[PDB]
Amino acid sequence: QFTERALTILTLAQKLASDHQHPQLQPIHILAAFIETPEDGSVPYLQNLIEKGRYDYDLFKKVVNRNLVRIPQQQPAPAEITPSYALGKVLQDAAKIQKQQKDSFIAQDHILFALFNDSSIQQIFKEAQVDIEAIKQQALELRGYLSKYAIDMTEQARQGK
Amino acid sequence: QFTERALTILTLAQKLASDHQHPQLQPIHILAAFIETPEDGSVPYLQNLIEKGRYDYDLFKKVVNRNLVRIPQQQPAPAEITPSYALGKVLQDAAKIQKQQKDSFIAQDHILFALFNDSSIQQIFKEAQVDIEAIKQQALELRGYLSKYAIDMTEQARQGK
Amino acid sequence: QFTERALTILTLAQKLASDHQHPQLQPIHILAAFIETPEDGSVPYLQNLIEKGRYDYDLFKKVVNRNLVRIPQQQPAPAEITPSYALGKVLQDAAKIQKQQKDSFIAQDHILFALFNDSSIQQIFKEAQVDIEAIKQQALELRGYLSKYAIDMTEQARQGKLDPVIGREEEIRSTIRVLARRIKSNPCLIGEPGIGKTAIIEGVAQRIIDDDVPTILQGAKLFSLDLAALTAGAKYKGDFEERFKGVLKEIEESKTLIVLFIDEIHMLMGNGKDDAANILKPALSRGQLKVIGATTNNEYRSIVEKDGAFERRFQKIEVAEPSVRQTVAILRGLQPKYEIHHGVRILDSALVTAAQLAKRYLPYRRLPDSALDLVDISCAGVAVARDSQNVVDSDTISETAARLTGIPVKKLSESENEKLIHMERDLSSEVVGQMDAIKAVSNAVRLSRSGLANPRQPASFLFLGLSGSGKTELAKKVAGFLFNDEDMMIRVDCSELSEKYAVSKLLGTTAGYVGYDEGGFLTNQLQYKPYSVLLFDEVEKAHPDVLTVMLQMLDDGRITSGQGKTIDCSNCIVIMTSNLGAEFINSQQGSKIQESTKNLVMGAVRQHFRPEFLNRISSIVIFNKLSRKAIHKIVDIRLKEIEERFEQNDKHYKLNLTQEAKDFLAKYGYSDDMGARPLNRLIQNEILNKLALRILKNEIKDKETVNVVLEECLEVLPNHE
Ligand SMILES: Nc1ncnc2c1ncn2[C@@H]1O[C@H](COP(=O)(O)OP(=O)(O)OP(O)(O)=S)[C@@H](O)[C@H]1O
Repeated sequence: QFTERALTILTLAQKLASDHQHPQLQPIHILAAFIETPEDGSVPYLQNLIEKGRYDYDLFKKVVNRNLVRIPQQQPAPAEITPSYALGKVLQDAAKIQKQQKDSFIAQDHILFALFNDSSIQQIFKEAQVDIEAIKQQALELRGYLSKYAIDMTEQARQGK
Repeated sequence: QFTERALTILTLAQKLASDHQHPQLQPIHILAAFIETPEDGSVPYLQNLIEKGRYDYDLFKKVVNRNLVRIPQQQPAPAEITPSYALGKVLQDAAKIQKQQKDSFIAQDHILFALFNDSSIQQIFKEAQVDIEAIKQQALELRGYLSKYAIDMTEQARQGK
Repeated sequence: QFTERALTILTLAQKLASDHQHPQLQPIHILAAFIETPEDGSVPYLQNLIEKGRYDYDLFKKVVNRNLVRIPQQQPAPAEITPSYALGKVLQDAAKIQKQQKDSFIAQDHILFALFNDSSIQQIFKEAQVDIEAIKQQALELRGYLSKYAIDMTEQARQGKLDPVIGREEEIRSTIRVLARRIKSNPCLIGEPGIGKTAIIEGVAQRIIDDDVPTILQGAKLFSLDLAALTAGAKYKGDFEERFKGVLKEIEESKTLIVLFIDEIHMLMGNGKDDAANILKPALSRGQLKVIGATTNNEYRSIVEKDGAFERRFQKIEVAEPSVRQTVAILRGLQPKYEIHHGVRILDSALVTAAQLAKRYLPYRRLPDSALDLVDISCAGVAVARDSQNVVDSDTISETAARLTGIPVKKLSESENEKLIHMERDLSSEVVGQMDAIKAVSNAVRLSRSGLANPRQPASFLFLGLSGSGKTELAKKVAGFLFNDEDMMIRVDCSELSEKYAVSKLLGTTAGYVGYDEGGFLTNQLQYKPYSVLLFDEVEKAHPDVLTVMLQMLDDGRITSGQGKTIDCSNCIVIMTSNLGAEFINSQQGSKIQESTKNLVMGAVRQHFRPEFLNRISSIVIFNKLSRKAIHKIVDIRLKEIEERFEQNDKHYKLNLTQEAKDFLAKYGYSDDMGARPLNRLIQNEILNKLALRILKNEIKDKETVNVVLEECLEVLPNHE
């Protein structure tokens, strides 16, 4: 199954479908799940594959928002019907990745990868997260962050203070 | 009657009617009052119910600014003039909300709901405030920390007691 | 590149082709390797990726046997011509699989996979899909297991991560004797932290690495168990058993002599027991499940008290610290590691002295580590300083230790000068006469500095004489010169006594009773400050129970505490005082200390002060009477210091005291029966009182004079403006 890091993202994605009162969860809600809040350790958004891949993650968030506002309905009672076949495929793909990696659980790293395989921006010069090969180049730096638990005294010193 | 926050906003709204030399205070000025300035601490604008809901705070602002331009600018004698019947209604509705919410002073938040209900930015490039579900959820999620753990002695002092 | 298992399967493919007289090697021959043996344990044949996956192993068995029969019999010379591109590709794909799987060696499963991925039944007689996912599932559930539970010390040792240890051969053999038991498979190392318990476990690993192990254990491997998988790896209530029980069962059989070990076995008692991993283990103790633990003696005590069960399985193995010489032997074994670690040379004498240094100055640390710290610290010291060298024995070590442990005593001076050559002068400059007290101070320190003073005893002197003669002042001035800081002195009012004093003195409160602040004044301060000057304010009036206790510091410097530990003083100078001699000082028979008279005093002191104390004390010191000649120096000394201590020089004096003022003091504040103390009364009663008034009246703007009246008076700068 999924571990807590992946479940957080997945939970957020479903929550976002309900935050937008939409009947189904779409790839866009997951991309929105990737970019929730400005918490650095979030590989899906800030200390990410995107910056390392030389992309602007806030610009990407603008892309995501531009797509979120295009959701055809926000009707209350119709909301929360399904996770969608579209994401059935993605989550199934995540399982395929687990097999490829011999991994007993799906991490945010895997769920990112799986969506990325099925993600898109309908843009030629996509401002999207860097394509899959780079995703692997940087995702593979993970497993095989401290700022969540500590203050970087050295950095504060670099900044005076 | 009004909270310090509501008073700040209404002071600003009335101020804006005189700053832009408008014939009357309108819902637009209150929206503009909420957009005091893009301060990081700007609860009704940068951290608001729309940005965390459906639409970009920067674009919302630009619409409001266009509306401030569209409302005619006049000489100091015709400038400002009145709070307007429009807001007599919005603010009284905000008062109704206070009763619904069991709160003795008018919250700027209640003004946001009453205000938003009257307004409607129906651009194809909609900036119309995300409707009530997103607005209310985000409103309910405002702060919700220190007061669960403390007595605000300084407000108490303002309220006597 | 390959595991032994992978090499076996490939090798069998090749040799089976030779045995079956077959030309070029085909996928068929690797499949032949897969079905080479009836053993079910052979994953390639019965407990298969096929059989437990999707298809009947017999389907595959017959594919291969049919094909082996089908391939015609060749001359033995070509029977195995080449792997060609066919097996080349399978082996290369097995390597691609390693890359995908992040596996450091080719597994027999990678060969099973790669072959299966390429292969297809060549004939209509049998059909089966290459069910890649089924074969991966079954491969993943087998063999790979300890990387999820415990750290493989033995292989890491094969990889050079082991630190070889020496001098513990019996202790290592003891673990072997216990591990060699048939029923009671569980040893535990018990001792002081820093004693070498982990080191012994690694010693066992060394024994394993060199294959110096009895058959029962000959194939053994060591794995570090606990805290991670046993605690961090837990979210659910059954997680104390999930993974844990799993690994216990995974290691019971076949996979060589797996021995797990616990470095921090203290946890395994359970917080209130409740089988927090702790009971399941011993519950299964009737067989296999060989584990060696490690705990300190007090942790042992605690896990015993908090459990009562693991102890029936675990053998208590006592670990003693090595002697200094033995410690040096390990230091020598470790020396090149340190030279390499830091890039510095180390002298054998560095090691020798480090060990004896530690025994002398590091009572709270065990020799193995203490000596090593002196070495590794010194080396690190140099490594940092290396921007400039090598480690030089006592030179580097004495300095290094003093910097961290305190005790500058061992550094030796850049010039001994004021540092105990001219010290008698310097002491006589601060205080007047009483040269023997001065000599005692210097000698105390000189013997300490030279490493000559009997190491078991702090310098200790009792100072007899009339109060006001400078007995406290001396002690304070000693601290002055000792630390270049007169406030570093420790001073206790030893006269504040009755029997109800435990904790106020070094004895401390006793654990088990209210209050856990113990001997703060002495015990805590002594623990913190390795040396000082300890002044006892009139031992003459101290209760004898305390004096008897103080004796223990006085000599045989060991010090106990109610905490259950000791302090053990060494380098603190102790100073005891008494005025008994005042009964003889007041004879006024010369400024010098008289023979017989001084003996009557010391005799009487023994009568009124346990001689047992005085039979250990370095010496009794007697003060000179402060004759006017002494006063003629003292007054200047005191007026100077007194002035210097007056805040800031916004005023102060020009001090035209001359002999006239000096004599007035020598004729008016000079009480023969109260030392120089009454001169200070005179000075404040006259000089400061008038001064304060002139200051108060704002009659002084800056500086001031002393003008003899015939008494003394001061001048007016502004006229009461
Ligand atoms: N007999 C020995 N052979 C080799 N190294 C040793 C030996 N004794 C001590 N050491 C050193 O001591 C250090 C580790 O000391 P250990 O005695 O295992 O620590 P420990 O005392 O096991 O830790 P505790 O008390 O169980 S937390 C290593 O850095 C070794 O170099």
